[PDB]
Amino acid sequence: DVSFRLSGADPSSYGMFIKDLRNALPHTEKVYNIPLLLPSVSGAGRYLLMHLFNYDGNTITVAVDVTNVYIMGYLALTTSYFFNEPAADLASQYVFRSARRKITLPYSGNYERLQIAAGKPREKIPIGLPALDTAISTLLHYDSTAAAGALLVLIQTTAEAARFKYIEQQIQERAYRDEVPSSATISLENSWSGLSKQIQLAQGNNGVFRTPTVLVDSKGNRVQITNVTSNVVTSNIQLLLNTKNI
Ligand SMILES: Nc1ccn([C@@H]2O[C@H](COP(=O)(O)OP(=O)(O)O)[C@@H](O)[C@H]2O)c(=O)n1
Ligand SMILES: *[C@@H]1O[C@H](CO)[C@@H](O)[C@H](O)[C@H]1NC(C)=O
Repeated sequence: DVSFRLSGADPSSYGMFIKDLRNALPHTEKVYNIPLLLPSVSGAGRYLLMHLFNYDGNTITVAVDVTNVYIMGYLALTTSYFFNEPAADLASQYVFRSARRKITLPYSGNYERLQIAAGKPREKIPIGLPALDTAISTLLHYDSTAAAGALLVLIQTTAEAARFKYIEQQIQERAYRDEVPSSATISLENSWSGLSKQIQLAQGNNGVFRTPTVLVDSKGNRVQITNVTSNVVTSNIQLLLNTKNI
């Protein structure tokens, strides 16, 4: 398991968390020096438990699918909650079985559905360490509309930061003041699958992508990534979704 406490948190302790989260995900190969997540993992070992504590010391445990860094659900006191999707229903066979009751949330976990439920796109939802503390707090008691927003924060500040050093840095810069994500951050989130695929297809193609990936950069300019020499590949991306899952 991995843990993160908001009480006393700073950029360093957050970076240690995100490093622990990355290191907890299994891999047997690197591709261009980036860990390649596994095609599949059977049974319970498929799910990492993240223990998150708000500033007051209250806690939820979040279940994460180690093949794709997808959050499946969470435990808050004696109630478990899972996304309304088959992968989460499967996860509920393995994690938090000791919950006194299990609630299926009224949406799946993908960004489009969560934004619909929350009533706003994630361009408009501030993220940061304060936002994470609020998210955890919200998730402690069921409210499905409030939870959608909370989960959009939680996904970005855990999984998406594990995937991209740039995103991890963006949260660090919001350690004490929330701010909506940069467009670059949004772009990288949306491109993770595509990037992961193209980096893998590059291996038998002399480091060249079969299909260019369009990102937004730090300055809000849209740019094409065509090969493994790009800083998105050498510096930024930390985890690859296996092509078998794409
Ligand atoms: N059950 C789920 C589903 C998605 N997600 C997250 O949402 C991201 C986007 O999934 P997607 O590409 O299907 O989202 P949409 O923009 O298509 O709605 C994933 O890469 C995960 O970071 C999650 O944490 N748990
Ligand atoms: C490869 O990417 C680098 C870095 O972005 C770029 O300057 C170069 O023009 C690209 N070359 C090819 C052959 O795709």
